[PDB]
Amino acid sequence: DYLRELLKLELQGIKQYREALEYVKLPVLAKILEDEEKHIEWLETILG
Amino acid sequence: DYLRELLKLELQGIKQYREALEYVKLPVLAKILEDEEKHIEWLETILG
Ligand SMILES: [Mn+2]
Ligand SMILES: [Mn+2]
Ligand SMILES: [Mn+2]
Ligand SMILES: [Mn+2]
Repeated sequence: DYLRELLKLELQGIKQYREALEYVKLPVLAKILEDEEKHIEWLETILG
Repeated sequence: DYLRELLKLELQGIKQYREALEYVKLPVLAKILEDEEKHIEWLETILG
């Protein structure tokens, strides 16, 4: 469940990054988003 | 302010990753943590 909580936070996090990127085209935000996508993939993997 | 809100989420998230690493020494969690610290420094930088 602790991993599920980290995942849930990561999922909430990306929605916020994506909303900013709807309005401002800042590459640093797309860069962070890219890492968050990987964070999410690793958590899903270790959760099975 | 939207950047301050992303920074807040990142700071709340880093605390959850740090607590799990107190207990389970999973390199994948430390890999995420190292990225999050960079996310935070990037937000601090662009906020000035
Ligand atoms: Mn909003
Ligand atoms: Mn993350
Ligand atoms: Mn706890
Ligand atoms: Mn992050």
